[PDB]
Amino acid sequence: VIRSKTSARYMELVGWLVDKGITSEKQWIQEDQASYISFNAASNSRSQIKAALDNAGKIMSLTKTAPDYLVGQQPVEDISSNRIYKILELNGYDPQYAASVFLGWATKKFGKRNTIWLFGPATTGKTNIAEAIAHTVPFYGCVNWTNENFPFNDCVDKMVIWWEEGKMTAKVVESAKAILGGSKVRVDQKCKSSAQIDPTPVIVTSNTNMCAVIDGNSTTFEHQQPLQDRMFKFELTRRLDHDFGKVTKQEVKDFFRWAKDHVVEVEHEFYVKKGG
Amino acid sequence: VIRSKTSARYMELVGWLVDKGITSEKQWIQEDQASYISFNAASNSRSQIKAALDNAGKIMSLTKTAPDYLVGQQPVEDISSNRIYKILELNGYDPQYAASVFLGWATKKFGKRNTIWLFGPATTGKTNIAEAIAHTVPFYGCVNWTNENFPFNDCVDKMVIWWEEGKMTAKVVESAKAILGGSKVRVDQKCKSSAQIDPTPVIVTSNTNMCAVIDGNSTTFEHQQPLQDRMFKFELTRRLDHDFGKVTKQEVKDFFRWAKDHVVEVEHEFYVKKGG
Amino acid sequence: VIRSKTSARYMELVGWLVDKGITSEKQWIQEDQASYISFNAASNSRSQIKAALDNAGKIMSLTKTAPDYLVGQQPVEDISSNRIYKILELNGYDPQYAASVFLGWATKKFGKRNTIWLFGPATTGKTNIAEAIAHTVPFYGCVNWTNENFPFNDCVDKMVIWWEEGKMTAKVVESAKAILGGSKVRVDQKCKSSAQIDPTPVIVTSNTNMCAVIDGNSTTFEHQQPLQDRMFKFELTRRLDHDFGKVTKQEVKDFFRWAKDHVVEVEHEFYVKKGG
Amino acid sequence: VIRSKTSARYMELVGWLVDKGITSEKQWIQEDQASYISFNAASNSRSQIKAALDNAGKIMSLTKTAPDYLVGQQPVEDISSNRIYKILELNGYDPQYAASVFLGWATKKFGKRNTIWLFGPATTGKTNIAEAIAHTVPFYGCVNWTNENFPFNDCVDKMVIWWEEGKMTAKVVESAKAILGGSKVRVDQKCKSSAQIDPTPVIVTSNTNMCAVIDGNSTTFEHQQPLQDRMFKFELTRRLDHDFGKVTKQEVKDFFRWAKDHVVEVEHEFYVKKGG
Amino acid sequence: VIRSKTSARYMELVGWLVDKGITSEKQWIQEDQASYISFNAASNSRSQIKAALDNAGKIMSLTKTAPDYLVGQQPVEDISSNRIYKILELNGYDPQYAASVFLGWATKKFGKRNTIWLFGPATTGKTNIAEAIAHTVPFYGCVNWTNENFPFNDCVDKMVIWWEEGKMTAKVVESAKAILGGSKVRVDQKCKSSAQIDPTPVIVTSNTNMCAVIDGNSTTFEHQQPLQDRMFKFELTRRLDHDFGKVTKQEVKDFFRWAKDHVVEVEHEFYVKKGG
Amino acid sequence: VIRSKTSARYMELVGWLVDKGITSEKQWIQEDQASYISFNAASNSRSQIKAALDNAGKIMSLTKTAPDYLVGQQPVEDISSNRIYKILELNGYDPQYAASVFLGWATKKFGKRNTIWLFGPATTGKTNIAEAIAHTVPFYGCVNWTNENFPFNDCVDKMVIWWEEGKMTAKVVESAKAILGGSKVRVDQKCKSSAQIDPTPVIVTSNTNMCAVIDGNSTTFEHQQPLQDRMFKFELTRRLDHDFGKVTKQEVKDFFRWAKDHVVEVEHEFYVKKGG
DNA sequence: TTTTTTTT
Repeated sequence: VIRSKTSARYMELVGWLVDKGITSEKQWIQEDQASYISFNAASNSRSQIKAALDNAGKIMSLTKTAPDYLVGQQPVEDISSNRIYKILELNGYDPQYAASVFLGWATKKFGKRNTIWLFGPATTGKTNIAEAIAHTVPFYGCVNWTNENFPFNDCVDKMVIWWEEGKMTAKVVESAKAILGGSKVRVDQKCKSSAQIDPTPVIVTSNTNMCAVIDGNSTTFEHQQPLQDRMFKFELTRRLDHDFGKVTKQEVKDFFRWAKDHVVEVEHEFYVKKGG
Repeated sequence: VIRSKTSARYMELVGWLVDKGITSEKQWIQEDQASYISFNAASNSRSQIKAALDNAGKIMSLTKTAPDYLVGQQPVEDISSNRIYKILELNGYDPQYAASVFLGWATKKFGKRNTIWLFGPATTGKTNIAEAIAHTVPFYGCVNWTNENFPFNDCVDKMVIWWEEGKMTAKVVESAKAILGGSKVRVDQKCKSSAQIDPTPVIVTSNTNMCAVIDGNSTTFEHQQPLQDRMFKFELTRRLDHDFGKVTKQEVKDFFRWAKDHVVEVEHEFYVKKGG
Repeated sequence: VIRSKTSARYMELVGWLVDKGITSEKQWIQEDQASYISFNAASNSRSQIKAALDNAGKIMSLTKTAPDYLVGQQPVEDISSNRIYKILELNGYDPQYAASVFLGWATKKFGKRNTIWLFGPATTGKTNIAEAIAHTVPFYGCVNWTNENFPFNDCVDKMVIWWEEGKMTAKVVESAKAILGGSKVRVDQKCKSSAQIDPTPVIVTSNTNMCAVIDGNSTTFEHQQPLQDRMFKFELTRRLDHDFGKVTKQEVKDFFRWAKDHVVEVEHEFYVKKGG
Repeated sequence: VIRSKTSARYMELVGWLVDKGITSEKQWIQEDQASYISFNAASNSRSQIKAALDNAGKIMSLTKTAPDYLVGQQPVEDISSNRIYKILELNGYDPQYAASVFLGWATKKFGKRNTIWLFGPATTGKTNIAEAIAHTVPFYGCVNWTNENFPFNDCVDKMVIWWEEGKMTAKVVESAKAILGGSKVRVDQKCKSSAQIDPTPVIVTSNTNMCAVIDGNSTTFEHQQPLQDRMFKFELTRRLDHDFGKVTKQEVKDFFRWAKDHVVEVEHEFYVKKGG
Repeated sequence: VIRSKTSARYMELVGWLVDKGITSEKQWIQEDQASYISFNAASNSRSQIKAALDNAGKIMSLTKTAPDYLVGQQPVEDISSNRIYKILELNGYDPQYAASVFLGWATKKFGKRNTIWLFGPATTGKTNIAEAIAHTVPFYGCVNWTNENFPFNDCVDKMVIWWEEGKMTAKVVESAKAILGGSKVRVDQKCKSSAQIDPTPVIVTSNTNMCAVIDGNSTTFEHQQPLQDRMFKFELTRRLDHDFGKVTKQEVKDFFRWAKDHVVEVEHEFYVKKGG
Repeated sequence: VIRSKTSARYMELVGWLVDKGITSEKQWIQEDQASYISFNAASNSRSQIKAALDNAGKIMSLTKTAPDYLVGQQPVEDISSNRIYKILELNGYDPQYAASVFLGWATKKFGKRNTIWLFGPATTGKTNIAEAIAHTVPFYGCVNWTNENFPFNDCVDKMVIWWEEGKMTAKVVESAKAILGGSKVRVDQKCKSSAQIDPTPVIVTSNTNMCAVIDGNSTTFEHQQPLQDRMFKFELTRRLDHDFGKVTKQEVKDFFRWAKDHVVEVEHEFYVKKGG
């Protein structure tokens, strides 16, 4: 367009911002507080940095998918060096079956039933694994319960989505059913801000059974069949011992590589048994 | 008049975006992220791109009709190759009658009876058709229930409208009744804004009874006669097998071509039977 | 006043917009596609365009009124060949009496008793007639029900206001009574703003009995006599089928001229008699 | 201090607009639409006209009040010329006592007891008198019940305030009690906007019973004693003649002159006696 | 730091503001409308005046405390010259004891017990004394029910804050409890704002019963024990007289000077006896 | 990176602001209003100071932690000067055990159980200890129970969080559970603003029971294992002396130094025993 | 050649 001096400066800034992959303020701060202060002083407003971060995020989300961030360069081929393996084996779940299920969920094998739901207390190997998976992926969104006008504000073009425990009201049942269906749909934000959402893997980190439509005090089961047909079931109950947690990304990468190296065709089974 | 460099660059950008048919954000990104970064480095503000997108959308909405870029140019001459045709055959609906109904709905043959209802659960053959309809239209409006102010925050003169079910208050019911009548009504956007909504075809993907008005604990349906008189229906409850899925745009193009080719007289039948 | 260079250009632009008849964006785009190009070559801000539109609308509303152009010179040349006359004779009301009542409503001979009321079944098709009447008038407003903050946003210093269907709460009922009660008064328009209101005709499109003040769940009757003491009682019963509404801008002016050519004395009768 | 050209032109325009004492815009339009269009074309600072109107209103509200502007030019001495005496004669109220009470309320004789309570719908003609007095005073305010955050947004540093009919809630009882006391109280608007309101005369234009403490669902009368002791009473019910009303400023000036010519000492009396 | 023309200009403006104690708009208007108009015509963007007013307010709040605005320059040493003295002695309380209690409360001697329970309706004259105290010092706070959720919008960076009568529901009960405890806390303002409230002198006035914890629909006394533990008791009941009110600031200044002159060691007594 | 005069000035200002650590703007004002006015004169906008405070807070929250502002320099070896020692001696809590527990909680050692729960009435003196702890830490946040839409407004990017007394409503129970888990969660702010919160310790300062989930009208005792095992138990009910509060930071520093001098092995234990 | 803010 202009390719003058300011254009070249902004181009080199975008290059130095996207060469390593930084979309948060703290990341760029820890990378180079010096350049951060220099850019903050060499600008009257704070909209240019926000636009650059948004462009970098859109580029890293459209060009790079999700399984590319789960590739393994060197497997470990061990069963005792991974805590998640022992966690899934203590509940009777098959390792190869769970690996194939995770591979099909991450790479979107089915599409319609792309929803992972858990049952049991969150302090028995749930919140720690969720935090580890959210830290392993550079982009992650969560559906909180604090915002009442729009609970889907922190999930705008993300690689993975998290759904905490909570009996959703009837005003968001259709929205949740359309989000879990897996389709790039257009949703607003608050005021003059509409954006599209691409099919992305979701994980329901709930504690109880949210399939029943529970609105305050009304317990209806009119949408139980579509909810059961659009989601899976991964119920497990086991007292996970303390002095653990905080799963590193190395074990996650190793398990993802083991799942990618062993592809097993899994049929449409809702009630996943505890065999293996 | 002045025809400075800014107006020339704006005209060049308009020509470049209309030469391929890109009036969004992610499409232009995937097309030429390099050119997008160059344009963002050129202009220092963020209102120029907004005005460009606004006038481009206005031109695309106030020029040619939707079927002009939705109809096909090659028939299929088959009934088992397309997934939508197989679904319509298994549902009992006549292919020629459904094609004539779709042709009359797209070209606004009736005007007042511009409603496509989907009675029954959505996970019974409706998901694939809904996905194909949503992916066929480039720019369409949606009515989400997450907005607690205006249900049409993304319907600023679009091609087709997507509708969802749920708890319907009096305001949204009156808005739907005014929209179904086909009238460009000037209504406020959200806050300190207003727009003139143009009569556009709508598609409802309900699950239960959409004619009933349910609000918390109040169930009213006294005005069901005008609602059922100013709307159509398409009840279907056939199971949709897995494996195959995700209908693209070629099937919709072939269906529109077959509808435009074979001309079938459209009747005023509200309660459509399951024969043909 | 200062007499500069931009003032003459702004005056010429205002005169060109007034002579061409451009008050919003729909006609602004439908007139010529080079208007946006000329604007971009001249300046680069939508605030100037919005101010031009605002002052042009203010000039058109202050200099001339609605009956100044609603009654043309070309008559109808046929009393029977008229859709409005046809539906009026089908409803059973008096033609000359209704014409004189409409004439008194247009000139506001009563002040506090000048409000059009439409009551009856929805099978006749009053929505299409209301849409046609609203489209034949360039300056018109409607009561918005989606937001309870500022329900009177499009009817700011307009010529004719339109109402929706159903009931409303007391907070908006009082404002409606103050507006249609024949009293030039100012009220909050937008965010931290105010706008005056002149006794202008209001058309209620409520097909049900709006005299029952229902505040969402409690049905009251203390605001029924003063509500009915501000407009004439109207009640029509007729069942139609198809082919109704969507009239041109010439038949309305022909009917207006035919009604003006026949002046009938009207007293202060509440319910309009169906004799004649 | 600065003494420039733009400041001199702004001061000249301010003096020209305050020379006649007009704070509206329609008067200036009807006077010289040409000069109005010239000033609109010469005003492109989107802040100069706002500051001009702000300082003009501040000068109009800081110099003289409103009742002093309602002084009579010549005494008429005729009970048939003033149309406001017929209502008092029909209702049996004392004309001289009511005139003295109104004169004491306008000149702030009692100080705290400076509020008149009304009782009557549109049939009594109180709304017409209120509209006439509001049109007589060049600047007034009205309480709107449509606002939810701040209902007194259109009543900040005014001359005379009107109270619309409506059951007060718990969120406005304290505000009304603080306003009735008369004090320069600082209150916020809607978002990042605060102002200090001066003790200003208010008057209630309620149609039904308002003194009864009806807060949502709580009906009490314990808080009625302060409202009865902080204001007088003026309840009357009498139907109008044959579309009688339309009072200008000459009648108000004549009434004020007649009240000033014959001043009657009025003590702290709540229930006004009848006789005249 | 460059010492330019605008620098010296706004420095002289801030000096003139802090020399006379002007922090609002009407004060500066009455001080010098000429300079106000000159400054409004000099700069177009209205922000330099608000910044100067905020700086002057912060300077007056940081340099000058609350007791510095209460002590006078000439004592009177008389009991038959102050109206508040007669008001407090009509019940039977001791003047010197109440003066010493007020002096200890204004100096924040206790800290935790910084609230005095004042029982009595509007007939006791609490509103007049509250208005006199609020007008004596240019910085005051009023806990009125005008605001929605956060009524402490005009209490931040102030001195004396007077409460109002109102059944506080489950909204700001915990905030008030933390405020009366004598501890600064960073709390949010109205919306999209936050500020650190410091232990400021507060006086709670209850016309009816406010000590009971009325949370929505539950009337419990769980939070009442610390309430009565961190506050005293001062009940007064006396009917006011006619032609009395509007206490000047000089009376309160002389009262505070006499209180600072003669001091009395105040211990800890809840049920204050009516003697002395 | 350009490195100009304004950039160097902003860099030196940031250096002079973060050389000692400044939180809000009132601290910098009271420190050097001279240089504050100099900086206000060097510029014109009011965003440079905001950006300076923002980056200073970001640096203080990212680089520095919490124990860095909690460690002391030399123990004082006293048993009567400290108040927490007397509190734990009168209640029966173990000195070294509680010291090691607090040291492990402040230095983030447990991870999953990095919280502290308090129980008992507020009349014993917990408010003074909470104020002292909040003053010992520079950056801290509190749960504002006023705004029901988002009570965690001031709890974004803080070293420690405080939880006031209030019922655990189901709309915030899930957010509180996610906060207790300890994960950098991305949540919205107030309007069109989102931020990522890092695992920060929280301290409950309630006086009622937090086991049974009470939502004002409903009560549930089902989901309680995670929220009951993700915290400890430190209750106290012994009342201290009268007017005994306002603790400085020297006592806290001495206690932290004494705890660091003698470290006791901390183990996972909910119901703490009394043995010291 | 110089700039603007939203809900029960």
